[PDB]
Amino acid sequence: GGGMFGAFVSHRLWSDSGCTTTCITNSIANYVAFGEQIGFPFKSAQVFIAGPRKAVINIQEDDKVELLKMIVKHNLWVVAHGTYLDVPWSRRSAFVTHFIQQELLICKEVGIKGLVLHLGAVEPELIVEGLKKIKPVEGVVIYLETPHNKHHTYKYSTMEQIKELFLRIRNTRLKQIGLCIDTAHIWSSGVNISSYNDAGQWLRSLENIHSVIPPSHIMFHLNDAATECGSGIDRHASLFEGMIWKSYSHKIKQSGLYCFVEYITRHQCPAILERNLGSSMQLQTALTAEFTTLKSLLK
Amino acid sequence: GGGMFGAFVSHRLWSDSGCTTTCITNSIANYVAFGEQIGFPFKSAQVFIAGPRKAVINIQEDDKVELLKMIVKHNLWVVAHGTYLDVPWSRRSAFVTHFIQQELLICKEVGIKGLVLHLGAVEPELIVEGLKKIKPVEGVVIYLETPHNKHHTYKYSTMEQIKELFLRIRNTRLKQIGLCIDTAHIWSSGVNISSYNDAGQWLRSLENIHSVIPPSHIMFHLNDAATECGSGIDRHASLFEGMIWKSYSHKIKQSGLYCFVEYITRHQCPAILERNLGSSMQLQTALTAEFTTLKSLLK
DNA sequence: CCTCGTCGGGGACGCTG
DNA sequence: CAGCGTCACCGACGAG
Ligand SMILES: [Zn+2]
Ligand SMILES: [Zn+2]
Ligand SMILES: [Zn+2]
Ligand SMILES: [Zn+2]
Ligand SMILES: [Zn+2]
Ligand SMILES: [Zn+2]
Repeated sequence: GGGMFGAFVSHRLWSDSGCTTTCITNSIANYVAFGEQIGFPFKSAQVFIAGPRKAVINIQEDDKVELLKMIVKHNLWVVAHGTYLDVPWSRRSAFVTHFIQQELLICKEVGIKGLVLHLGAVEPELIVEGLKKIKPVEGVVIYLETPHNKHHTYKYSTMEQIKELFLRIRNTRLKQIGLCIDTAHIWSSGVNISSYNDAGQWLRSLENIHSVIPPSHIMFHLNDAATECGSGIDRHASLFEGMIWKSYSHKIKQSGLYCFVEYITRHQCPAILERNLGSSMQLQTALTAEFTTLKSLLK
Repeated sequence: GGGMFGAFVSHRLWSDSGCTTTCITNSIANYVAFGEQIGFPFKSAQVFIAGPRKAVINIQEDDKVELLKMIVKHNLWVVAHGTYLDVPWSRRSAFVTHFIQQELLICKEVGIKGLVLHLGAVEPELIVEGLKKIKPVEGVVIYLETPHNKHHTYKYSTMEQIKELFLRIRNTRLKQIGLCIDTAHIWSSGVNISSYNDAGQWLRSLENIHSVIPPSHIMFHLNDAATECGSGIDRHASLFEGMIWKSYSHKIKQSGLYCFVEYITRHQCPAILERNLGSSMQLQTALTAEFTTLKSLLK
């Protein structure tokens, strides 16, 4: 197999109005159907199992059982984005760490392959401190997502900072820790990835530290951005419709995105499209454009 | 007689170099002599009897006796500008109100006809509340000077606010309260008085509330301004040398200043020229220019 | 139970009448 | 003392 492409599945916008106990499983079912209809069978997906605005578990025991069968039936590589309250490097991180411990156990329970956590603009020593309090579970790897700020030293969007972080992780013998790369986050953090060569040099530098972070522990969030490079604002957009790759609307194979797609296919990485909008028709309209553009890129 | 013109007499820049014995009286003598020399006998004067940077009485009992004889000898109309600490409507409204009682009693002791107090950017009732705490002394009237601010609500530079303020004063029947109009203060407070008619309508509006504030209790600070209209900055300048009446350097009888002089001559008001320069040579140079300009205006 | 950014109001400051 | 300009800080507010 090559790359494993997919999108973020909102419970609201994908679950059938008449679900009762297995709502998350139903949202996946319609999501899988949508891909087969548009001619792009998905191999990956991202969902919420909690929050994301409150540290509360959303899934139900009925949904757990049927979700595992749904994932195995369609051979899906699924991660769960943690709630926005998941910051192990905080003051009262005793509740938070236990809450993440719960999410990790559920992911193993239902066949989800990881949990995405946001990185703070904090020194790497504090990050591993919070990570040290988390006892891991097998089969589930914590993915650390690239943050987005403006006037903070620690951005974790340059390779020098990513290496230094994961070097401390490897020196601490911390198991099952990965990296999630959000193109919009590193772009709103100062890293210009518009042209093929600029994304090339960045990805080449990522490959140069594979001993610290191997591509087996790397996933991608393929997002365009409706903001400026270095602004520090998270405003996702559909591919080639935001300020990163809008200029490459009719030369898509010269864009920094195609260089990312080449990396994803080369290292068989997961790629998630996190874009949310007001309506189901609006979302499936944008998703049809993006995934048909990927279909042409993989043709 | 007509108007009573004069200037502010610093008891340093006018007293004999290194004065010790009766300095305020000596400063007046040279000030009177300076007028006789330049051909402009002064009828008014303004001095400090305290501060203005510290709540301490500067005059001495020796100076008191000779100053009274000096004032009567030349028939001078003298006021004392209060220190910058004189705010009866403040937190320390117990100490300040007693300090003013001291200054007020000294003015009667030496023949000074009033004390100038600055108005705050405060509601008018706090002002009369503070003024009600002051037991008056006869023959001495408290003159309230117009302030200078940009963003505060209360400017006391438009006639609508002056009227309600002094209306509040008359309704409380507290005696011996006057008004001091600083052309530079009301100008840096938003009131353009550059042209003859603009000063005309403002002074005309002052005459319209003569039942509330009679011209017998009105004095003037004739200052140009080295700032912009409405800036909120107190920067005095010589007449026709600042940003108010510089445009009327060779058409002085078409300026708003001449309209003020007409008012002063009409109601026999005192007019004080407050100039802060560097040396005695700098000050007496600027004063000769202004007072000779007034000499031509009164010809 | 988290953080980003922005925006807009509050107080601190070393001036100057 | 009470003005101003300047500006950082705290506290709301939508984000994701
Ligand atoms: Zn995220
Ligand atoms: Zn993301
Ligand atoms: Zn994002
Ligand atoms: Zn004054
Ligand atoms: Zn004045
Ligand atoms: Zn002034």
